[PDB]
Amino acid sequence: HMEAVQNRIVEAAERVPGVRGVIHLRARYVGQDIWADMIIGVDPENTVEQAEEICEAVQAAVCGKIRRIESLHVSAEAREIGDTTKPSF
Amino acid sequence: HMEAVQNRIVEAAERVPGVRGVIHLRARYVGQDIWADMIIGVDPENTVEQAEEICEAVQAAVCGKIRRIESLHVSAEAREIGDTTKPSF
Ligand SMILES: [Zn+2]
Ligand SMILES: [Zn+2]
Repeated sequence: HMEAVQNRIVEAAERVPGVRGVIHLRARYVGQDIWADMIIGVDPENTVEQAEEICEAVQAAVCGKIRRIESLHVSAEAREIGDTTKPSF
Repeated sequence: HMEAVQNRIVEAAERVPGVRGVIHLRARYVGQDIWADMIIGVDPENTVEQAEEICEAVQAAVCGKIRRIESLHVSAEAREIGDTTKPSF
């Protein structure tokens, strides 16, 4: 159920290089399949293009490890090292 | 109601420099107040820090013109000029 699944999504995303934590995550079942949207933190100095490449890696990683996800939208926001101005999981 | 409001949110955001269209927008009433989350397109060559500054400008612009919004979360994804690989409003 959703709490365990969300934990596994977060652990998988945080293993991808360039990820500075997960800031936002929403997920729901549609039938037996999971639809999720997440926002990861990344280095503010990355270009937006580089951040997209990180989000694509997260998408492959998370989808690759969690069978039951049918759709996973990943995008990014700026996160400086150690900053406490944004939420995290 | 939500369709007119969403139109006005989109028009306001698209007047802010650095915005390459609105890609995603979700909004709901909580009581008489509006809570919204949006994703704007920006130049892939922007840094993530520059994209955040654009999102902050959108937030001031939209909130400044639409009284009834209590919370508006804005973040960004890469959008190349004329590209058709992402949705838009
Ligand atoms: Zn998107
Ligand atoms: Zn955020």
